Amino acid sequence: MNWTVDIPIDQLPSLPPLPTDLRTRLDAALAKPAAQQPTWPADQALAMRTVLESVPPVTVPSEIVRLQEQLAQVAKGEAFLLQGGDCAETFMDNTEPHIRGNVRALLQMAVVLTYGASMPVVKVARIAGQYAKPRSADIDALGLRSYRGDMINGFAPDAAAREHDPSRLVRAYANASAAMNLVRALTSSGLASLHLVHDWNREFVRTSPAGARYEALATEIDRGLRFMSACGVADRNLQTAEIYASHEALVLDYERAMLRLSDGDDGEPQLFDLSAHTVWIGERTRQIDGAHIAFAQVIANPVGVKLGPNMTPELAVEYVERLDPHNKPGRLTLVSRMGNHKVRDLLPPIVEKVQATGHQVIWQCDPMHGNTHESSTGFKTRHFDRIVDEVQGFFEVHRALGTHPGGIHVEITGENVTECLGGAQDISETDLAGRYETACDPRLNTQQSLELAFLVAEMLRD
Amino acid sequence: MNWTVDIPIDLPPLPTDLRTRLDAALAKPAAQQPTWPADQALAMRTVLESVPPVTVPSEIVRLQEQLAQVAKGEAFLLQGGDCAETFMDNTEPHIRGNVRALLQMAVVLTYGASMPVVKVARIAGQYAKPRSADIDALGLRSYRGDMINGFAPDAAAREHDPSRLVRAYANASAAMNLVRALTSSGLASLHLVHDWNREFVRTSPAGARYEALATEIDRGLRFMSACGVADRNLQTAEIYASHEALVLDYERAMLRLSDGDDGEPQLFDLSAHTVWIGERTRQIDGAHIAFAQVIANPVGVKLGPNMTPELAVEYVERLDPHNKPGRLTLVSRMGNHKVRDLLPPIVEKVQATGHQVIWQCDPMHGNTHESSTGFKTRHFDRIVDEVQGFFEVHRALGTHPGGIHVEITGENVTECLGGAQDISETDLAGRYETACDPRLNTQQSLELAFLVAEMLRD
Amino acid sequence: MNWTVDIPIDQLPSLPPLPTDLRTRLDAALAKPAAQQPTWPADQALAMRTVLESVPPVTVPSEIVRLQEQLAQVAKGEAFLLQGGDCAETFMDNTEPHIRGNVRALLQMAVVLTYGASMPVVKVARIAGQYAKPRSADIDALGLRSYRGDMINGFAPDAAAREHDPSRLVRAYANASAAMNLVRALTSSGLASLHLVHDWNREFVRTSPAGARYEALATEIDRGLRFMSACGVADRNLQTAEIYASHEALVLDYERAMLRLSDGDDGEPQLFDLSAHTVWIGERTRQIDGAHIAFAQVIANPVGVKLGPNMTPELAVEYVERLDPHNKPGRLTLVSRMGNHKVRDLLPPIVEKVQATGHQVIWQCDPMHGNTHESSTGFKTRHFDRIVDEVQGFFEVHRALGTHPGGIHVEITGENVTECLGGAQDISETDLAGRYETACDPRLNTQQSLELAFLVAEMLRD
Amino acid sequence: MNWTVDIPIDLPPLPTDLRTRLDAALAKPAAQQPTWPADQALAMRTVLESVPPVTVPSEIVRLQEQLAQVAKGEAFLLQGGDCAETFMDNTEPHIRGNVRALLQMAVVLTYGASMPVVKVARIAGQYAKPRSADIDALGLRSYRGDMINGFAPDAAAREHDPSRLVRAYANASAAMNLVRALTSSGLASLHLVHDWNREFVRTSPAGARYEALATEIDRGLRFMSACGVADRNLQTAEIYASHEALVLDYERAMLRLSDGDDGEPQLFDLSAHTVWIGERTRQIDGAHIAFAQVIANPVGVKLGPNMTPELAVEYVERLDPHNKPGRLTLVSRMGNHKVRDLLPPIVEKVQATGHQVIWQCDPMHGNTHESSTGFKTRHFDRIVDEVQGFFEVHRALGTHPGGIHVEITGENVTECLGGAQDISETDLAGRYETACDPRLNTQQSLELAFLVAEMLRD
Ligand SMILES: N[C@H](Cc1ccccc1)C(=O)O
Ligand SMILES: N[C@H](Cc1ccccc1)C(=O)O
Ligand SMILES: N[C@H](Cc1ccccc1)C(=O)O
Ligand SMILES: N[C@H](Cc1ccccc1)C(=O)O
Ligand SMILES: [Cl-]
Ligand SMILES: [Cl-]
Ligand SMILES: [Cl-]
Ligand SMILES: [Cl-]
Ligand SMILES: [Cl-]
Ligand SMILES: [Cl-]
Ligand SMILES: [Cl-]
Ligand SMILES: [Cl-]
Ligand SMILES: [Cl-]
Ligand SMILES: [Cl-]
Ligand SMILES: [Mn+2]
Ligand SMILES: [Mn+2]
Ligand SMILES: [Mn+2]
Ligand SMILES: [Mn+2]
Repeated sequence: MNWTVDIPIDQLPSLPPLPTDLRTRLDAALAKPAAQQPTWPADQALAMRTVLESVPPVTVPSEIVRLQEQLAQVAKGEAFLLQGGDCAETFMDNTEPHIRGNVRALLQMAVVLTYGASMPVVKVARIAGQYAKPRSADIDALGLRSYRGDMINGFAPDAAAREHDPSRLVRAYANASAAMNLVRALTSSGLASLHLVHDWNREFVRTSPAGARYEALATEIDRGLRFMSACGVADRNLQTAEIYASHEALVLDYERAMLRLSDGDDGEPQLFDLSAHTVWIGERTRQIDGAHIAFAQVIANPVGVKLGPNMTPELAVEYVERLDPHNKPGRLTLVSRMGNHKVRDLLPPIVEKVQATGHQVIWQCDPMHGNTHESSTGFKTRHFDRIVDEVQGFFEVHRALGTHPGGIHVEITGENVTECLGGAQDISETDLAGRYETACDPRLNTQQSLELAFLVAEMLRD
Repeated sequence: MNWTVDIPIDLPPLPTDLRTRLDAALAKPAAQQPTWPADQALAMRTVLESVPPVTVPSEIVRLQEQLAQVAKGEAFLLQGGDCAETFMDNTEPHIRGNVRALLQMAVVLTYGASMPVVKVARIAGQYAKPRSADIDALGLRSYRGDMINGFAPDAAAREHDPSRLVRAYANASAAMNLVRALTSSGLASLHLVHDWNREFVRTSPAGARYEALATEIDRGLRFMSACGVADRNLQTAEIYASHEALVLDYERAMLRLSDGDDGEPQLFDLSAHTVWIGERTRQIDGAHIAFAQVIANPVGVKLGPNMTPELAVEYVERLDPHNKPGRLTLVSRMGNHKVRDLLPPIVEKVQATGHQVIWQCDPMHGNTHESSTGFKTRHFDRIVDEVQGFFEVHRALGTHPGGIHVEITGENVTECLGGAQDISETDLAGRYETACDPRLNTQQSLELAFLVAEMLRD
Repeated sequence: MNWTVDIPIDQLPSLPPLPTDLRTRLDAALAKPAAQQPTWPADQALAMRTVLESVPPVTVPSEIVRLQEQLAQVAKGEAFLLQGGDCAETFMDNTEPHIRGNVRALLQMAVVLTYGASMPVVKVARIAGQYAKPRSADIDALGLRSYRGDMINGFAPDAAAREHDPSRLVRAYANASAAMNLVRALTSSGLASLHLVHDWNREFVRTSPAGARYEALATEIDRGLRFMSACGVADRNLQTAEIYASHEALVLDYERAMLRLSDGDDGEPQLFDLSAHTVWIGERTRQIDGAHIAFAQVIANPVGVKLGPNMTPELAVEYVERLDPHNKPGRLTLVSRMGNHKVRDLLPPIVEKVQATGHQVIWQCDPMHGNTHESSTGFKTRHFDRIVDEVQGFFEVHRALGTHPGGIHVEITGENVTECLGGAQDISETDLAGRYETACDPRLNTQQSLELAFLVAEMLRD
Repeated sequence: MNWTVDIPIDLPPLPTDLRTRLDAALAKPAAQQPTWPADQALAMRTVLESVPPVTVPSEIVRLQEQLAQVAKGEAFLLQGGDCAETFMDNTEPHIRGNVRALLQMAVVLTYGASMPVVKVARIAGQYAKPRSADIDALGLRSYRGDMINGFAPDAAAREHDPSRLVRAYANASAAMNLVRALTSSGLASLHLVHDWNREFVRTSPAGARYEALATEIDRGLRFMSACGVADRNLQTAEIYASHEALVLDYERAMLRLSDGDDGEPQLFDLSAHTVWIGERTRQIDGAHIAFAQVIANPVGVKLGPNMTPELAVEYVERLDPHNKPGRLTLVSRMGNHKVRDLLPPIVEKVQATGHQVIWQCDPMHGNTHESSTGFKTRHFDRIVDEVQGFFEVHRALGTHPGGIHVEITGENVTECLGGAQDISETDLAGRYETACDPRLNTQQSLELAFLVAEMLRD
């Protein structure tokens, strides 16, 4: 009568434990205080962690070392990073059509951005694990315990669903592994075929109210593709498209149980977080002496740190020295989210000070999380013009300083939602009640995200 | 303890004929099904109708083309893995081992056959088995694989539990993710795979017998490299997923309808790339055969010693009505003592129909006996001999010995007798770990690939 | 004291003769009257032919069957033919720098045209054998026997040099084979590298007086190339560029001694003319019952026929039926040279009548040979605007009829000559005396030819 | 009769140092040169300064990189063709045969070596030879190859004629055009080339001895194909042109200056890709060695039984002053009876210098004798044995046996004694067609490739 099915888990034999030396390092790191963690009992968390220690990984080390090399190129100014997907993934919407939509939107943006940048685009999805979020307050407008993502509790507004349930750590892995199996399948079959992808852009150009504005660039791209074909370059020549998985490393019970030690065939064994390919640390959990930063020191994965308007140049240097102690280009990404009214003033000093350290970080724009406001109709929202403008300001800072505008980080979807105001749709406050489906922040819908890619490409062409 | 899934309180409807044909198939009698309550099965089916598929249609169409080459005599099929996967052993080391053993056998067979080898694993779903008796030798309700019931000999664990339909998908999907990750990784690199054959040659008691062929293979690989062919030039290694389509509650919930980018909409079973129908579930007017008629996936049918040439024609005509080479595989499982006498007349009739099926040898399931120590077992020499007889039948008739279907593992278990290890009946109790039939261990499967390669060379 | 060296030839053992059946066919064909042939003695011609029967061929059959397949695509509307080079090759200018220049110009035009057409361009050079020309009158303005090309006599204005010398048949082969060895070498090494070729177009855009007009398309092409690179397509992926050799089959003594019989490994043996890959028959030698047309019936090579303003639709059908009796697309090319003032009127009926036959010919524009006039400064010349305009009219005829404008045939050079009037240079009648170096017709210089390619590409884009 | 070329009554000037170094090299004494008048040589040189080159610089830089791999022990060099090309036999069938034999030997050697084979033909220029006596056994002025004089034994034909400088370029250029055409054609297709080995195995008297290796090679090729590697995947077959740089009037007129797209301007001899300096022209302060110092081409030096370890070091230091691996090849030609004793100490000293040269065996030129029937000849067993001794020296020292340099033809001549054909002294008069030294025929060269492949396998 709860409309729910229960899946038993047996406490099955664990694989040989992690080596004692790394466990000691790891235990030292997680002794530090950890903001934003779930409040579930510890014996129960341990039981779920023991299950996760034994499951097949979501990613494998060799894919992560591959990503590291591709991101190294981004840091050196010869590549561009595209990172995008849902603000919050839900288990109920973790379906083939939704997954296919988001993959498709990301591929569409990537080809437009590749042409604009005239250099390779690394495609990183917010997918297969983006199931946890922080909150500012512990009581929401409905008087309930806050929703903190499907890894922690349920979205539905009732007390039973909002209690912190550690079994969701395993339900999270099941959904993540299944989502990733599908991403891998899609990217290695027709969906990622270049000539198929631009034909979607041709449907966008015909059915956009501002399609006449983007016709020139769309046509230009189409002729670049036919040029390749005409020069005797076929699909299988290009090779399969690669879409990496990422999420905010927020719930340490999950991330630590997904840790694995590498083969040692490559050379030296090391701890990888195999819940994803890359992870980032959020604005509310980046305490310099906190457990999240310390966790990121111990793992080999490429990492990111969100930098909001309170950031100082000095604190940014500390992040560079702690998270890139061996000076590996593209190991650390700094993700500026300042707001379009503040980025032109606040970012330059941070960039200058970090460049002076001699490290090579990736400068990445998040034009979303600095530009959120509430509408008069009641829906939390963002304006497309303000999103565009911060990317514009981001690029101007780098063009002025002679540094690399290394990528973008956006919240998008392949669904035709009504969540962000503006775009060629020119969506209104009234329109938001039509299809407002996000479980957290508002996303660019399929048309808007494409429109944004076209605009960021023109910024790459200047 | 438990994790919990929300049934969707809440997908555009099937074309009318497919709905009609699907209902008609599943209305027919079905052997070997679980006995759990319908309202619970329905709830599980509704969850599985919403999950991301294990495979996609374009992969199955691709498999269909590659299998067509096998049917035509221009490729060879290698199918292998656990007799029964367990949720307990669905781990990275176990999956990686089985993937590795298959890749190793494959390269040896490629070289011996002088033609491409299609690699199909029994994996990411092989969670159900049929039984002859519903009461086992301990007086318990029989184990029928982790989809239906638990391996442990306890009444409570043997109860049929429909929540295992969803746990089985969770494990299948997680396993397939890893298979895809590994196969795009180095693990599938030709040069890496050959270096495992060197380890085997050095640490086998019969290594000296397989050295000449191993050295010849190694030189074949270095020749490619010297002619200017690098890893990245090669097409990425492809390992397809298969299992027996046994539990119809599972297979029907994993059905999806294709797009119209390539022809008319069709039903694909996306729990796997290819499935087969077993000896006990193969009734000509039963639900399993009829389900196979409605799905677009390539299929196989197991054929034992009671098979007639006439029944075989009927299977081909029902399951390959449009004469699509490689859509149907006939899986011969006769026993080494009977295959030479029983297979030829079946092959002759089927060839005369004009259809192009893949003839595949299963040398395992016709050669089981019980040891004096108490473990059910197979002798390595009997396994080799059925494949040998299978090859002779096809050489004599001039037809294509199209492939093998074997139960193997990448661990050094002690389940099948013999091989260069000369495993005795006493040795079986050391590492007998299978949840059902005895598998060739890592050395024995490798030994078999070498021996079958020589059969391909003659 | 004649400033000349004599190279002995020994009458060395001939290879086994051609088979008797083909020789009988061939003898029947060459019994027909042959316009424009040299007047040298027959015993002497025989001696040189016997030498040529024994030499290594300029081309090989498998290359010609390859060309046939590529031209088949042109005829079916999925490819474009570029044919170009000197009006008349001279032995004295058959040098590495001159050869490299012409190859380079052709490659430059090809990449611009490939992008414009969005389909593959077959590159055929007028090279390695274009050493013979017809004449209208037998006495030139200087009162001497006419120059008829280096295969026949010398350009210098003196009686000794103008006598018809059959040893030039062998000197012609020596130069042809040597030129081709170099073309093969250049095309299989860096010169034909796509990314190298467009950088020359970047030097053209900067140093053309009309460079600002062609900047947009040049930039667009450059971004198409970087797109390929960014998608992970390297040089060796594309494969080596192919440049085929062609000339007017005019001197039958030469063409018939260069005939060879194919291996028979492909299937059926057949006569190929191995002096070139493809040859064409000129306006003054295309007598329907003449030896040139009959010769073209017997060889397996792809052929062309020049169609001037006197052409009728009926006579064009006869050419199609005689030269394409087995209906092989791209085996026959019809080369319209009408003049820009006449093409829009005269070509349409010819096209309609030939389409009605059911054959698939290649429609090729020669905008040069219909637009020649004499300047007030004394130099035979052509105006760039009139050349451009006939290609324009050619395209309009095909766009109107729904048929394929299959290619162009031009006389160009990689030298900065002053021979054709106009272009962005806007060369004048006065300017012609600067660098007028052609041994026959005026050629588009390096800048003009490129300018023409840019203009024909825009015609392909509409 | 004759064709006639216009000397150009009428090229931007060489950098001052290159001019200086070139003049200084050619001012030194030069052995074995033709004795024709200077004003006529100058006129011929002026014509050749204007012709399209036989090779281009980027091909030579490419050859230099591939030869570097040989020097490092990661590739093998095959060099072969006519002892002396003739203008009379410079025909399509003769060129195609020699190209074919080289491609055939190459694939066998690739498989035996398990590493890439650089293919260098003696072709498109091998028109000059040295002589010990200026009067031959008939009392005529000696034949010195078609560049200088005619083969026929007539005083008039033996006169040194400088017009042969231009006739030699004409033939060289025409031959190279065809080589390039053939190598981009099917003729260079791996699968085609192996089918010629099958013909050889069936129609050799010793075919049964080479069948196992032939079958193994065939299976190596089918393995590539089965792993999804097609012709078009492979890099196009490359055959480089070489000859002895003997006639300095020829080589100097064929010099061209490079561009600055890759470093400083340099002189390339574009009559070939690589050239070598012979035993009789190898004087340390002579014009040939000094000419070799000024050109960018990879070079070789022939080393006979009088060679010292010390003189060898001097050649390496003069010819590889910048320590560029594979820029220099040392070509051992000792005699099968002497190579085991005479080569080791030379190899030891040269290795100690720190330079990386290619050690190449010439098993031909140390093993000539005169038969009782009157034809100069070599025995197949002696040729094989020098290569065998050459391999032993390098195995014992742990150095790289880098290649072979042989005189072969794609026609079945009767010039060298022995082989599976067991050609006798009586048989020599059947088809003795060489214009100088006896060449291994089409069967014998192939037989040698097989035998050298086994030496590479041990
Ligand atoms: N949509 C998934 C169903 C699912 C079950 C098991 C694994 C993966 C997904 C959920 O509701 O949690
Ligand atoms: N061995 C698996 C662990 C697992 C849990 C959830 C999903 C997938 C796998 C099980 O006990 O079910
Ligand atoms: N430029 C050539 C020289 C040449 C000679 C021989 C062969 C090819 C070219 C000529 O004057 O005829
Ligand atoms: N065999 C050649 C024929 C030849 C002539 C001219 C150029 C090239 C080759 C000769 O007698 O010189
Ligand atoms: Cl907190
Ligand atoms: Cl890995
Ligand atoms: Cl709230
Ligand atoms: Cl039953
Ligand atoms: Cl699909
Ligand atoms: Cl006339
Ligand atoms: Cl050919
Ligand atoms: Cl005149
Ligand atoms: Cl001398
Ligand atoms: Cl070059
Ligand atoms: Mn968000
Ligand atoms: Mn079994
Ligand atoms: Mn002309
Ligand atoms: Mn010799």
